[PDB]
Amino acid sequence: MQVILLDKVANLGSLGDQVNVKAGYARNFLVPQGKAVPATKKNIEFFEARRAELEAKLAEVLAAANARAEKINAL
RNA sequence: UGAACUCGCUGUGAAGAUGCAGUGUACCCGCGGCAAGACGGAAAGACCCCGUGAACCUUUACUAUAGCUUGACACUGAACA
Ligand SMILES: [Mg+2]
Ligand SMILES: [Mg+2]
Ligand SMILES: [Mg+2]
Repeated sequence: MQVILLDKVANLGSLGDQVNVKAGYARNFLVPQGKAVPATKKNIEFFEARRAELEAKLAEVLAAANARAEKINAL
């Protein structure tokens, strides 16, 4: 079963990672206890949309934080 | 219970005759008795064989199968050596 991890999970991956796993592990533990979700394409697009929007916020925050770093040495 | 005007003998004859041939005997009709015969009555022989019949029963007959048992996969996962 392909699933996308929610919280970080030992031996698998961190939040957002995509991993294959045995159905029974996903069905009876990881999903009920809120640790992962199926790898539905809407979902993986959801997270690709997430990874990229998060990437933009990290690129632009770095564009804002650099700007203030040029201004610190400016004074 | 085919119809009877329904005797003996010896012989003949699907080969054990009231009914055929030959012959003997016998006037017509009951009643009480007897069971030698009518291969008497009753039951499409149960023995025996036959039918490429039936059934039930047995088994190391054949073919299947419930059940019991084997392993693979599924429900069925994690960590650690
Ligand atoms: Mg007669
Ligand atoms: Mg008789
Ligand atoms: Mg008969």
